[PDB]
Amino acid sequence: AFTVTVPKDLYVVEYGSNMTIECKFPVEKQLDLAALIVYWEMEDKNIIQFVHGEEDLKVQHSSYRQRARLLKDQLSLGNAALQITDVKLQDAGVYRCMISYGGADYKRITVKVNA
Amino acid sequence: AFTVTVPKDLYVVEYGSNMTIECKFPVEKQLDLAALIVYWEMEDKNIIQFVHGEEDLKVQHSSYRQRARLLKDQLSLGNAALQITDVKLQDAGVYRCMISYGGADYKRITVKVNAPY
Ligand SMILES: N#Cc1cncc(COc2cc(OCc3cccc(-c4ccc5c(c4)OCCO5)c3C(F)F)ccc2CNCCO)c1
Repeated sequence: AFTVTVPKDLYVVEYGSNMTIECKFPVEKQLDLAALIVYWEMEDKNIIQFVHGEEDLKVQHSSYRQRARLLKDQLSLGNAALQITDVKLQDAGVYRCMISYGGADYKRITVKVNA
Repeated sequence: AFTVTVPKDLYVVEYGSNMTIECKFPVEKQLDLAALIVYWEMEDKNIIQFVHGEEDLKVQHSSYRQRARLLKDQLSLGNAALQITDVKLQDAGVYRCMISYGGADYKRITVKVNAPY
């Protein structure tokens, strides 16, 4: 059965720091981009939309522009790593990570910032 | 590009009636049930989780037990029709439908419940 896995449900982090929220999905041998969809939202704000290898900066929410990046390096290891840099207080909430890979699941991640 | 469609984004529904909120997705004349996933939530509550031509009931939230039905009849027309029956004020809110069908999208639908005296 297809199932998205989350190592850490809560992220405690600082203002101005860099965090990498992670989501594991089952990669068999070699990653078929033609089946892979990854989508991170937070409160219905589009943070990453990767569909079959294709992403568009224009569809990213204003809040998250130029700061927030899916790490492609990690995807062949079965890991949608969302990396935000220069973290702000307005970033903080329930992030949702949705993977499709011949089968679909999501998981929620809470993020608290300090200072 | 794969695109889930919503005929109406608001529904005004009577108390004690039945509502059928609809999400349209593109079918290229094919059933292909093993690639179709449909999921409705509302306020983090799982309402339907349809997969391999079968509604998975253990993951479904029991506040929606015996009252939420996905209309399977409608799916070959490219239409996840969620039918809730015996509509209450708690059923007002933002429903989210997630379709995966070689291509993935979601849409929100608002439901306002009215009870004339
Ligand atoms: N504000 C807002 C808002 C408004 N409109 C659309 C969107 C989201 O735009 C997109 C989202 C995309 O990928 C989402 C995605 C990716 C991977 C898996 C799933 C998925 C599906 C089923 C599931 C599941 C997960 O987990 C288990 C249950 O069954 C999903 C989702 F369907 F749930 C891909 C493309 C678009 C672009 N939009 C096309 C034009 O309209 C957001």
